Amino acid sequence: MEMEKEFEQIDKSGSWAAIYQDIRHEASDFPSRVAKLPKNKNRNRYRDVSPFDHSRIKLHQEDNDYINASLIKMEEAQRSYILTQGPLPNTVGHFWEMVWEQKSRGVVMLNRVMEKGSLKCAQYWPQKEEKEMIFEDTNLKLTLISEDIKSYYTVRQLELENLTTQETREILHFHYTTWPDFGVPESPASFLNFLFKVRESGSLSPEHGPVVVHCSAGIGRSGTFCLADTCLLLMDKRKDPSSVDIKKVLLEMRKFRMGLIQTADQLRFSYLAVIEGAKFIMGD
Repeated sequence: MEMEKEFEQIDKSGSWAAIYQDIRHEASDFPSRVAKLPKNKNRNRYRDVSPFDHSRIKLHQEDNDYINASLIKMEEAQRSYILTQGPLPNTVGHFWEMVWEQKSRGVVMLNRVMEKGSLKCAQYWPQKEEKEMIFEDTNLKLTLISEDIKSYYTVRQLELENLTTQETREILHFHYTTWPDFGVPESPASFLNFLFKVRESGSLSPEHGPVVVHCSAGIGRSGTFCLADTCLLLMDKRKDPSSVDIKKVLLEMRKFRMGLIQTADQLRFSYLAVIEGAKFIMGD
């Protein structure tokens, strides 16, 4: 069923809450035993959001290999993503260790450091060229190279140095700064423009490790980003684009991380973004 007609059907009948609860009921449940070990309690932002054991990213250290991060591997679309929580005061060094070890080119941030008067993640990158950051627990140095501030997003060029080997790499930071404190955006136009800027940079392409994407919990806004990207790519690849079923793609992604898409409003917004984005994919 053409999702656009499915969309109007759900909208006229006002059944978004019912659709979303069906997804929650059918979603996978896999163990997350490592996330729940007592030694890891200060590595998790939220008690109820954990990576599954089978898909979690492992840090390359014998001490404690745990980080709240999951590998979403989309086999038909030939795309992979790492979805993670906003870094905590005690995990900023782990976060950059993961970016280094997984050979990522880009980091996608969908939240502000402070929202609703409260801290939603650590200030984990440097704000001035001449004031670099050193992460002593993981032996990394991070320097701000340049910053481009636009009306709906900011793009930063960063230099990450492995102090053990003195190798350096360029990391691109894509920061969507205008998601509202409550609800979802009224129009998907600026979110789609942002997605296309990330694509154009190479950060989503197979010559690099997976993009790292996060918000505060790494499931809601972050889930919207990867769901929209994968659905638009599948519409490009298939003979019949109307065969792409967004609910089925979402359930596939929930095999790899729990809770993706947190509200019925986020589900509706994801539909809107794919419907409007397809009016470029099919040619427009």
